[PDB]
Amino acid sequence: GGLVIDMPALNRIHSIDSGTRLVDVDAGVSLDQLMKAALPHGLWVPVLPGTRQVTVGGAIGCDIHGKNHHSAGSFGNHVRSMELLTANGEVRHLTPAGPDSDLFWATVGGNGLTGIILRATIEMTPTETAYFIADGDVTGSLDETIAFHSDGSEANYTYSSAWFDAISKPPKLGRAAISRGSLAKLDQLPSKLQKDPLKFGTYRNKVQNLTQFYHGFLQYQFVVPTEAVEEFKSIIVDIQRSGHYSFLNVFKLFGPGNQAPLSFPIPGWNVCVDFPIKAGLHEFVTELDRRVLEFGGRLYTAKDSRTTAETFHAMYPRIDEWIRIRRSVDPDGVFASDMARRLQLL
Repeated sequence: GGLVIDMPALNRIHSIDSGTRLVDVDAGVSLDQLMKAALPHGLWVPVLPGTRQVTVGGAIGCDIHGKNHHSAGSFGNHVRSMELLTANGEVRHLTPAGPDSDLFWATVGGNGLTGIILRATIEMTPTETAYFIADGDVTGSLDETIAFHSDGSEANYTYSSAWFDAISKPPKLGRAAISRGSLAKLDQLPSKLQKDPLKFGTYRNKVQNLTQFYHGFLQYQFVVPTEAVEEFKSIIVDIQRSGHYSFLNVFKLFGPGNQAPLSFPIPGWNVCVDFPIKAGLHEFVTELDRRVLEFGGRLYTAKDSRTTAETFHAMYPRIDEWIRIRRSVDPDGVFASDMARRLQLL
């Protein structure tokens, strides 16, 4: 396995300044660790994780996104600088708009194939409390769910997501339980909670914390461009027809994207389904991949893919630009993984 080092002590938080919302941090720092440390400073990690073990270096590498993408974008959006260890042993200082910005944005896209992220400066989101104030809504059909996200009311909530019915036959199909909200201001909390503001179906202005608001299978996530709404509906309908019933289904409308060539999010309709591993599933997924790509969509790529190199290269129009950068920074493919070879990133 060649070079294998484990550095659990590379998790130092160097500085937290609430006046700049800036945090100077080791790449080994977990986002969970970061928020516990940044909370008393009135700072909030700009894109929430999905694991208490995911690191800053990993969050930049995967360019993670959450329920607030339409307002905050992706995690790469908030990186002000980082130190990259490259194949030649050099430690590069990368900024999103200075020279080396090409390497910067190739780093945000890539999963460490551009080198090892060692340290980073991240701009935090200022907050008065650790609570959300939210509105709950329910729709009766897929068409209603679409219309609900098309009134331009997304500008009134920094966070937004929906759970839709993917099992029911139309017109029930696509009916959703929608949850939208924002960070609570101090004056919006009940007095019971104002003492320690930064402590770790249908409704209006409900105050809830992080674990109340944000809360054998095949994870499948895709995004279809906003204008292709009829094509998006078609995919949802055909999924329901296929017989592959998913219980947990997340719906979301992405905002604009990064300058990162391999950044997943594009503006449009984001759907996360958990397919029970039935017979003929892999055939349907293949038949689901071509449909998504056909309309100009994109798939999410984890280790659980099950995604060909042709599909991957087709998803990302700037992939050749990225590959050129990877080669210039790692010609012998020292950081190259098995995943990189299969997707043909060398």
